[PDB]
Amino acid sequence: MNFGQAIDHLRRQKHFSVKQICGNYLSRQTYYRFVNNEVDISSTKLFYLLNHLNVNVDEFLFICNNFQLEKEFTDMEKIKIYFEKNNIVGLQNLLTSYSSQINVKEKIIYALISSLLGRLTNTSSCTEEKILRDYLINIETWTHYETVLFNNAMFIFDSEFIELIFRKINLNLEKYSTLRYYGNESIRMFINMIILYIDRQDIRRAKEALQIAKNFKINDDCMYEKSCIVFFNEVLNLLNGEISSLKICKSIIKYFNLIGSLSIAAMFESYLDTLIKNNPHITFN
Amino acid sequence: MNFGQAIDHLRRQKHFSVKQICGNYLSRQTYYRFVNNEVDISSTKLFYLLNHLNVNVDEFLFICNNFQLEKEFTDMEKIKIYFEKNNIVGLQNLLTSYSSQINVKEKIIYALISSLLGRLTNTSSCTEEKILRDYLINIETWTHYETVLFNNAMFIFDSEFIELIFRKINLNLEKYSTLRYYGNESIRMFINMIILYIDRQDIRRAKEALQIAKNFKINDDCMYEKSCIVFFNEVLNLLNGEISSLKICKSIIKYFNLIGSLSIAAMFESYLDTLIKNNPHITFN
Repeated sequence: MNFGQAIDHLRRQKHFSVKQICGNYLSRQTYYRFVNNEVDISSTKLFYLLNHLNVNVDEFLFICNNFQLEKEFTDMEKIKIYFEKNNIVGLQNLLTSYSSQINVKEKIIYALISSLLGRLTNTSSCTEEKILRDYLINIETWTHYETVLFNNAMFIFDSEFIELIFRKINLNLEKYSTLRYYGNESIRMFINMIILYIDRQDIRRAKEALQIAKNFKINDDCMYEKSCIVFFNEVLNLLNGEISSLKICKSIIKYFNLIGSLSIAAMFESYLDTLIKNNPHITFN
Repeated sequence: MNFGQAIDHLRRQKHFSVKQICGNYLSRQTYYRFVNNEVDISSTKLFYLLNHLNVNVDEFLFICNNFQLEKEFTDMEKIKIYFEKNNIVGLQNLLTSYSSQINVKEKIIYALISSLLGRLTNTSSCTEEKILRDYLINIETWTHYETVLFNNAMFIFDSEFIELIFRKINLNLEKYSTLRYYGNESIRMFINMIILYIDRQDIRRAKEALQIAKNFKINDDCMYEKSCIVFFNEVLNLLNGEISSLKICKSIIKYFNLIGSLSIAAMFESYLDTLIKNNPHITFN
C-alpha cells in the first residue's frame, strides 16, 4: 500500500482534518495528489505529516507493508531456521530469489545462503565467505542489519574474527542502549557468541565476552536478557567447577516454566543436559 | 543534525560508495547538495538511501536527534515521574513550554499537564480533561502515542471510560503484536489498567482485563510481560481467597532479585505488602 493511502487511512482512523495534519506546510491539492499516488512529497514533509498523525515512522512502514516486517529481515529469520533444520530446499529456494544480486543487500544474503549451503554439502564457497568477511570487518557504525547478519553468519568464522568483531562493536552497541528491540538484540548476539565459544571449548573468550555483556547498561525490565547473562555466567562458573551454580541454572529454568516460556525453558533444559554430557566434571559429586 | 549529514556519516562508517547507495535513483550533484542541506529529497528516495545503507528509519531518526528519543515521548516520561513524586514545579515548567499550543500534539500534552496539576492542587481542569477524553474516544487506529498518553492519563478517568477504551483497542493492539517494543508496551498498559482496577476495588473489570491480556499472543522471550500476567492473575486468585497463590507471587519476586532486577523486585515487594495490608483476608491462615 503506497504512502498516500496509509497517511489518509491513519488520518481518518484518528478523526484528524487535512488542515490539522498539513498545517501550513502542504496544500490540499498537493495532499490529495499524494493520497492518489500522483505526486511524491519531500522527506521533511512526510515526517511532518507522521508527526501531526502522532504516528512513528517504524509503525507507519509496518502498515504500508501490509502489517509485515521488511522482506530482508523476514528472509534472514527463514535462513536461520532452514540452516538449523538442515533444509537445503528452503536455502536453495532463497538462493534463486537473491541470485539477481542487483545491490549490496542481495550480495550479502546471496553470500550468506551460499556459505550456509557450503557447510551443509561440504563444498567450498571461498568467494562468498570473503564477501561476508569484508562487509562485516569494515563496519564502524554497527546497525540492526549487521546484528541479524552476524547472528546468522557467526559460526562459519574462525574465533579470532568473531573476537575481532565483538571487541570492535562494544562502543556504538552501547550508544543505542536506549534503542527499543536493538539494545536487546545486541545482547542476544553476545549470548550467541558466548554459546559458540563455550561450544568450541574456547572458554577463555566466553569469560571476556560475558564480562563485557555484564558491563552493558541493562534496564531491569530486560528479563530474558538479564536471565541469559546470569544463566551463562553460572554455566562458566560450573566449567571452573562449582555444583553450587547448577541449582541457580535449574531455578532459572523453573522460572521460565512458571511464566509459560515453556519452549525457552526446554531449550535451556536441553542445553544444560548437553553441557553436563560433554563436560561431566560439572555435576561430579 | 540534518538528514544529509546523517546519511553520509552512515555511508562512510559502513565504507559504502555514493554509487552503491544512490544507485540510478539519485545524481552525485543531487546527493551532494542534499548532504550540505541545500536541497531536500522525495520520501521514496530517502527510504531508498536508508535501504541501501542497510539502516532502519527508526535507527536513522535516533541518530539525527543526537542519540535521543523524540522530545514528546521524553516529555511524557518526565510528566509520569513528576506526577508520581508530586513535583508541581516540573509539571508547571512543562506547562509553560507547551502553553504555545501550536498543534494538536501541544494541546494534548498541555491538557495532560493541566489535568495532572488539577489533581495535585484540587482545582477544576474541566476544559482540559474534555480535550483528552474526546481525543482518546475517537481513536480507531491506536498507536504508541495514545498508549504513552493513556498510561499517563488513565487514572483521571472514570472506570466506564477506561473499560470503553480497553474493549475498543483489543483488535488493532493485536495487529502489531509482531511490533517491537509496541506489542510489549500495549501489555504494560493492560497491567496498569488491572493495577488501577484492583486499586479501585473494581475486581470485576480487572478479571475481564487480565483474561484479555492472557489471550494476547505473547512471545516466550517477553518475560517481564509474561511475569506481570502470572503475578497479577495470582493476585486476583488471592483476592478470591487462596494462600496457595501467595507462594507463586513471592517466587516471581525472588526471581527478579536473582537476575538483578532489584528495583522491579522491590516495586512488586512493596505492592504485595500494600495488597495484604488493604485486604488482610489474603494471608488469613
